[PDB]
Amino acid sequence: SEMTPREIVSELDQHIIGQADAKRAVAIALRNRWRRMQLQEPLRHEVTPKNILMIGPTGVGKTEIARRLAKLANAPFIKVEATKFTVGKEVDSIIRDLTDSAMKLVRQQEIAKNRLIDDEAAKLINPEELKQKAIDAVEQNGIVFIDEIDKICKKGEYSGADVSREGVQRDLLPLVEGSTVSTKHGMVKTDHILFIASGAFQVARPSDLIPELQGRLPIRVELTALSAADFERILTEPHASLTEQYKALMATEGVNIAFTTDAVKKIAEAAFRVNEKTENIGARRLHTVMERLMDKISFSASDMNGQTVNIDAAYVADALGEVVENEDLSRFIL
Amino acid sequence: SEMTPREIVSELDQHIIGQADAKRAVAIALRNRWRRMQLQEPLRHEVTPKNILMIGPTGVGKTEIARRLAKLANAPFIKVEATKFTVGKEVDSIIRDLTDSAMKLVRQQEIAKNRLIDDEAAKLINPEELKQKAIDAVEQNGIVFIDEIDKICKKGEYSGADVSREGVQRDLLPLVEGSTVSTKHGMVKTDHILFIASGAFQVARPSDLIPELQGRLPIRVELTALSAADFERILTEPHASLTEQYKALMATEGVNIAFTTDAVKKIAEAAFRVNEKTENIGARRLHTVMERLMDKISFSASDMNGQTVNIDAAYVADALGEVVENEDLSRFIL
Amino acid sequence: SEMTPREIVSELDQHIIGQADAKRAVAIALRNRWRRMQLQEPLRHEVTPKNILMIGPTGVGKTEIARRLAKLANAPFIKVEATKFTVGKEVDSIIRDLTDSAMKLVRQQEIAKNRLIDDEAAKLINPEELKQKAIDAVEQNGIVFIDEIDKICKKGEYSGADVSREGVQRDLLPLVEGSTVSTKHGMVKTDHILFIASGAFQVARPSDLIPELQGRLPIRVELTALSAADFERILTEPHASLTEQYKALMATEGVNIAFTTDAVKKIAEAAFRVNEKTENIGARRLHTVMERLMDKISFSASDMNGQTVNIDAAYVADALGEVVENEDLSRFIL
Amino acid sequence: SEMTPREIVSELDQHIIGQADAKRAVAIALRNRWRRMQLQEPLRHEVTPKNILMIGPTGVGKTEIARRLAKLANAPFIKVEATKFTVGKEVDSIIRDLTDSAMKLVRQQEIAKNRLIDDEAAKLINPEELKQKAIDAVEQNGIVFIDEIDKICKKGEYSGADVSREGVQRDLLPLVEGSTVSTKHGMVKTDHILFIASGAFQVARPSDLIPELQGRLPIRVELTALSAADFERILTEPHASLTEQYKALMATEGVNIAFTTDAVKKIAEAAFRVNEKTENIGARRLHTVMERLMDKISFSASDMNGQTVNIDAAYVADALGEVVENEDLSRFIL
Amino acid sequence: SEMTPREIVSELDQHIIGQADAKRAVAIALRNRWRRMQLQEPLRHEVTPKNILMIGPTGVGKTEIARRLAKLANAPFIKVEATKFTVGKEVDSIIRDLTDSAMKLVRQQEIAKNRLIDDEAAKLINPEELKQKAIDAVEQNGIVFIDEIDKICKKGEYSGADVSREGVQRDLLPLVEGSTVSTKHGMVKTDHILFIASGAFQVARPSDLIPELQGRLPIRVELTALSAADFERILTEPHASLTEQYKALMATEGVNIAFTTDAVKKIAEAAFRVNEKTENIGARRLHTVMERLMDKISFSASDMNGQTVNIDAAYVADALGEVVENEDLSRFIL
Amino acid sequence: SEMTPREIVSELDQHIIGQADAKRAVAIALRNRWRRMQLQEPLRHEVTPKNILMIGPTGVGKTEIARRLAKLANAPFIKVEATKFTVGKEVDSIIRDLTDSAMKLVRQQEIAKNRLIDDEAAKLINPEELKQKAIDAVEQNGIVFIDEIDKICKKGEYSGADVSREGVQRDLLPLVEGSTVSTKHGMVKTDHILFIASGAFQVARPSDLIPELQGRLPIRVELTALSAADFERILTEPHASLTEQYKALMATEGVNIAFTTDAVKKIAEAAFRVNEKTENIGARRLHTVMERLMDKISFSASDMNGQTVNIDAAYVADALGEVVENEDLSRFIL
Ligand SMILES: Nc1ncnc2c1ncn2[C@@H]1O[C@H](COP(=O)(O)OP(=O)(O)O)[C@@H](O)[C@H]1O
Repeated sequence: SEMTPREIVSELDQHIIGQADAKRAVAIALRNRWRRMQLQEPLRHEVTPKNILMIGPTGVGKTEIARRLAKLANAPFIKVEATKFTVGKEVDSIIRDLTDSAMKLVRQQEIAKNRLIDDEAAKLINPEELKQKAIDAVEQNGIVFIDEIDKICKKGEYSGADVSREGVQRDLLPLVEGSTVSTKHGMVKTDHILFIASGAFQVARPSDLIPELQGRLPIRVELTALSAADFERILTEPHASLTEQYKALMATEGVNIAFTTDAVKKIAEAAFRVNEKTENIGARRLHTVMERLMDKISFSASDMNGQTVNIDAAYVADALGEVVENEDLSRFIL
Repeated sequence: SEMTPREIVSELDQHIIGQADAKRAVAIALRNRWRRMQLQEPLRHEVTPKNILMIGPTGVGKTEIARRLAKLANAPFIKVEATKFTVGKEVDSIIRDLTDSAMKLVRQQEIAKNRLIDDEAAKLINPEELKQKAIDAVEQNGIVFIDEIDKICKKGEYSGADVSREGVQRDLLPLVEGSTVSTKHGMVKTDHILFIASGAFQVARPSDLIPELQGRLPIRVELTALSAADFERILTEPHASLTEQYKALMATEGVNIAFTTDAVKKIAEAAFRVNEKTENIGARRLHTVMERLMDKISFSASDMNGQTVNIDAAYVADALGEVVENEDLSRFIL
Repeated sequence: SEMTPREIVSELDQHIIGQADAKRAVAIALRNRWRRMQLQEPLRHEVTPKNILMIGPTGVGKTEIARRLAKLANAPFIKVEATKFTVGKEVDSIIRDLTDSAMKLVRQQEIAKNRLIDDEAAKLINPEELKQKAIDAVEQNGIVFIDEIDKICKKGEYSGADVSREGVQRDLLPLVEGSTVSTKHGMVKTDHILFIASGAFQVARPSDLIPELQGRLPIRVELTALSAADFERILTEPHASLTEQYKALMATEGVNIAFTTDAVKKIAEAAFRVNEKTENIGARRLHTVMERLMDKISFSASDMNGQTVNIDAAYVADALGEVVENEDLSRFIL
Repeated sequence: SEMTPREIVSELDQHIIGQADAKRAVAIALRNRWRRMQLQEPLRHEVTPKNILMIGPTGVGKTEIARRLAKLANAPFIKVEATKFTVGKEVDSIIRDLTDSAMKLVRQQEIAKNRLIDDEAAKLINPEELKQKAIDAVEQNGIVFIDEIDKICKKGEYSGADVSREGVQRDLLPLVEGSTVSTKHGMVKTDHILFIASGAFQVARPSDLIPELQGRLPIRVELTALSAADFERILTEPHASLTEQYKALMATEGVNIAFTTDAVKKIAEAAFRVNEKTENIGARRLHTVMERLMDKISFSASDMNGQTVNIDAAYVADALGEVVENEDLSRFIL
Repeated sequence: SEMTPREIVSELDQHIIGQADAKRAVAIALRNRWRRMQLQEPLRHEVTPKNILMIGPTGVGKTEIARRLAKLANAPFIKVEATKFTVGKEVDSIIRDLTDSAMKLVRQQEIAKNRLIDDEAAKLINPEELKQKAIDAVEQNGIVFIDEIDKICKKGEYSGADVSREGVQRDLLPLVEGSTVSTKHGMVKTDHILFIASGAFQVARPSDLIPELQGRLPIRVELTALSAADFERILTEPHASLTEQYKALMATEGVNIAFTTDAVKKIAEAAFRVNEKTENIGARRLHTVMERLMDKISFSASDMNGQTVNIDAAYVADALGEVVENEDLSRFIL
Repeated sequence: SEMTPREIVSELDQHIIGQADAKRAVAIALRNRWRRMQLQEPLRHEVTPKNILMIGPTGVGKTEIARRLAKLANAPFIKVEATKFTVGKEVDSIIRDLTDSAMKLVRQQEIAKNRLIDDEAAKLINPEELKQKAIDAVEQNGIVFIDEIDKICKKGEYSGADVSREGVQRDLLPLVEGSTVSTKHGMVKTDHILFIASGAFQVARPSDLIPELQGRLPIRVELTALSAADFERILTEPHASLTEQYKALMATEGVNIAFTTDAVKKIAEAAFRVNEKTENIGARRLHTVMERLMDKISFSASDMNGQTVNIDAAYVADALGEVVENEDLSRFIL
């Protein structure tokens, strides 16, 4: 898009708390596409996407940053899990699924951008028109998110699976290097598709990836663990935060809810407490804690039409009970 | 549907004895769909289904609650066994089978809702009409029941199958996270499909599921073991209970049967006795015990037209004989 | 059909010697279909087939009872071996093959039930007419015989194959529980298909089957070993018995044969003697013994037109020679 | 055919030396088809083919007897190796290949039996005409030869392959028991297809085959080893014997050859000598010995037009040299 | 093409630094095609391509020389990883993918070489016209690059994979020897396709390849390791070098950058330093170092419109910081 | 063809040096086809091809003799590697690929044998015309070369692969025995296809092949190792020898080269020296040595237009340097 790096980050800031480095890395990556378009031949086709490799713990915004990025750029997105390819599925599926994603994007945008009348829905839908467009979207703005790419790295005492793993990287090369893949909508060039690979790299390191693949993931960026304070912001700041979602849902029932300031600190404190006591699943822990919290009101909201319900610290401690501190309970409920 | 949580539970109560927590959890889940529909963009598409994970022993109503739920909501249902995916079958089959289920639902409802005349059965059946409808049903009201999801959790001394198991969870992610799957009726978005996963979690715990999947199963609910008293109610209270079924079947033969109060306690006592002496298969034990009980009358009902047969405690003890107390017999017969 | 349990058993008696319990179990099962049809909604669709599990030694009439049952009911039958499913074949094949079987049944019955003229064979054969009929036959009267279902039960020191075995039961569930399967003739509901599972259960017990599958095989019935006296009756009583078959075959050659009373006792005595001395293969042993007996006359019948040949005890002892008592010979010849 | 057992054996005698028992067994089997056709319903469809199991060493005429049998009966034949089925191929292929074989038989017989003119080759070739005919041939006269069926028998220390082997027998059951298989020419009933199974049964015995399969191979017959005297007859008596073939081939070159009486004894003596000194491959040994013998004359026959060449004992000893007695040479050359 | 060896090398020199031997080997190979075309039958079809085997370390120009070669010759190129073939993929895919590559080359060249007007894009696009052309391109000028062919060589303690590896070479033979492969565009002869195989041959040697394959890789050539001085030239001399690319990208932002002489020595010194301290990935190391260097300016270039930025030694040392010397950092960042 | 054995060998002599026995064996084999055609029914179809098994070291002319044979007979050829079949590929592929080969042969011969005019290329190309012809070529003159057939023989300590190997022979039987295979051009009878199997038989012997397959490879012939003197002749005598090829290639550049008598002895001496010092790859060694020799002149020929270059002993010793005697070098370069 015509958006500048800072404008892209400003947009990302409204959905993702923190992770400024990753926000900048993807902003740059998206801006480069615009820059390349301002170039002239023969340097235009020589310049390829600077794929990004995100390094960070689980549930801190890696995928979300990528999803959001694709959203604000109005581009075809696709998430895939690396280990998925170690019969089975062929990597080309990635580009295939991605072209489908591009179809919806093109369809809903075409038919909508041109308005009993159902029998006259065509008059714009040219079988070749849409196919070339979907292809065009994928070839020029396609974004592929490759999760757990650190799990296809040679682990310890190599050989056995470390032969199958590297085979996955190997099979990914044609895609990140620039290949032509066949899809039900025609051929697709992967040359300018932006690739975002992710991994925790707890044991494995990026230098463990086969060399041909390291060179195709030039941009290395780290995402940080989230703090209780971060959970606090996430709960209320991002567009469509959990508190805003629940507030809107109860409203359809005639119930007006409100979270006091400390009730939010309490919720975030609960999530962070379970992650550090058991397994840290990051921001995701916020989902179960909120559901546990909104359990009761969610079920009986229909019987409280016209009421305002204040969810304060007391309400939160009541709803959570002994769950947070008792692993026997938390490992089931949260 | 327009049904409120309490109305949904009231309906569930007429088919399932007990399990109030699970009945509430699914009621909420179904009501949320209605609520989301009352929202406005851009918060409407941001709100996703709060998938449910049922935790409980075998044969206590987990699936039945899900089946019934789909029934009362007039929605496409599909049951699948997790371990089924560890060539083989691809998870997308789930969404494929589910779209077929949606086809029948749409067909039988369309042709019926619009009435020699066989050659004029069309005049409503538009190849595109039904396909978009079936797709619409699945995308907006689809319900998937994933049984034994605790068997695809990393067991002990991980690795070997614990690599294949988690691969299943991994492959399930795109579905529970929101993917587009191709089906003979067109593309299908799984974004708003309600997922109900089930497991006994005797050894494994929900916290053992990969994190990306925990976050997509926010609602955790427990189902309880059933008591002899519960078996008692099940035998006669639910719509189409076993006693009501047998009574109606014998009636077609001209035989009027009746179960005395204690005969029912005796039947339920027998089932509960075998489950606690051998393997507890819950309510299912009621099927074999009833068949053993109705064996004789079922075969000769044709020769008793016009008779009323009272099945009392004595009749039950006679029909069961030594089966209940002799494992050598019970493990074959019941 | 409109046939009563006793009428069904009377018919079965003319093909199968003994096994009264199994004859009654299948009679009941077939009668239930008629009964369910006399019911009214919504109890009509709630009542499902009471599948049968036959427990008994090999070659005593399990399959034959099922084959015959399908015959007298004019219904689509299909036999399948359980272990067959442990790439490979998918259980849906069962329903697919079963629908084909239903096609022949419908075709031969339609074209025949409506009578140079070859070019006018149509005028009734409507591509949609037959397909809906075949589907209808399978959905309403389909019968599936699942042999060796005890071989897919967890054996000893479980795990290894006991994981693959139970997977088979698991994959069978959708069929016995009620699923929709796609076939070249359209979709097929397995909801009202009657399932008859068989097994010797020498080591494994029915209680070893996964619980979901036990509940779907409510009727447990035992078949007994056959005696020399039973072999005696089988040789001459059932319609199309072996003696009647051979008598009719030789007659086409102009040869009239007759078995004296003791010649039959001798034949049955021979079969029973080999089964108890080596491996008991039940009634099947009667096939080889009869062939050994009719060997000579069968070859030269063409040269004996106009003759009556009396097969007496002496003839039988001559034809059999030392085979019965010498395992070295019997294990090759019989 | 209308041929009697003795007429069938007389025909077989002109192609196969010895093996009177096997010749009689297949004659009977083929005659039974005719007999069954003389029967009336409902005994007609009840009578099934008496499949044959041939027991004997390699290269003594088992397959040849079956090939010839199919020839003289003008029926679709197909040879298959059992172990072939232990992805891979599905047994149904057998019936598929067999239907193709039936196509050629029907085509060449139809177009031929009805006579620039190439553009008028049709006027008889009705796409449905031939397909129903080919189907008819296979269903009524099809013959399947199953070689090495003793290799799919449970060997020693069962389990491992003895599980896969018996699976083959299991998968063969539907075919020998009577199934319907789909083929590019339509559905095919295997009910009346005659099956001839073969095996050396050196270690395994027929009683080792699963019981369901023993019963479907009622006729057991043994083929004997061949003697030097048998090799002697084979070399010159059967239609298209090796000597007759070579005599006709050299004649096209203008060379008249003749084998003296003792030259033939010498050739047969050589073959029998190598089989008993190394590995006995039966009659097949006659192929290599004849080729070694005719090597020289075969190459230079073109330069001997007009000559009569007498192949006598001296010629044979010359051509064979030291090959027969030197295993180092015989294992390469013969 | 009509280009002479020296003209081809002169062209290669503008993209690849060093590697004169490999540049000559491919120049010769490409010139031979022209020479063969000047020959007359029957010597014309007897002369086959002198395939090349490149021996050298990773990231020194093996693939690039091949890519460039295909470019300057306007020929269909395809890169493939040998181990990729050890279900899976069939080598024929190589020729299939290669024919697709040839399609784009032909299309873009045809429609372009012949010029509202969109509905009149045809008038040249003959379905058969393009297919025969694409086929023609592949058959006459096709170039296949087979990477890591030394990994399919029998390693140590042969057998296990050394059986699968050599199978790959075996399956490659038909292609390098001259085969006909089927593709969606028709049949394709691989007879005159130039094959370039590559490998590091650190342990394995060319003499380890199966003999049939050695003979089809007649030209053996070595590529050398690159020096810091080479990295220096690569950074600025080749067309579309990294410095030229970055200069052009920033220019679209209104930023004029310039690298001082020593800044370039510093960049090349950094890359060479990391390769010799950790893992030598050759020229590829230049990608990560440049990205690390241009990180800051790349993100904020939009805010520096109108500025000239001099990237000198100081700027480079600043941007790199401690990364180069700290393996803990370099293995993540570079 | 009408060619006599001696005429066929005379033709083979102009392409293959030595191997008189193998040349005679294939000449005979090809002549037999002609002879069989001179026969009358019913002996005509009884006579089958005398398949050949070639026994000899690698690179001595086995394949070449077969290729050439197919050439001079204008017949469809196909080379296949036995171990290729141990999912994977099915032997029928052999007959399929062979029918394609037959298509080209028929096409290029038909369209050529019958002559702006491009739009009038048809008027002879009848879709059925060519298909029946290609089929006819394969059925009557098809030649299949089966390399490494000694690698599918039971090795040592049989079982493991010796079960898979023999399975290959087993699957080959239907082809060599006479089967019907389906191909995109119609059905194909393999009855008269000539099969040439090859192997080094260093450890395994022909007597190790399963008996059914020995009998179908009646003609056993040995090929000898080649001497330095043989290499000498090969370099210059065969049509399209290496020296003749290089002479013609340089001529297109304006360069006239000539090899002195001793220069040729020197080249052949070099090849033979490397084969006996390292691994003997036979005549193939001549390819690398010639390329090493012609390296320099081949690259600069363009700059020597008008020159005569005499390649004498001195030139050869110069070009080869230390390669021949230094295994470290020879195993890379030659
Ligand atoms: N609470 C209950 N109320 C009514 N019926 C029940 C209940 N629990 C079990 N059943 C009966 O027992 C069977 C149990 O299967 P299901 O409900 O799927 O549970 P589970 O998944 O634990 O086996 C069903 O056929 C149902 O009719």
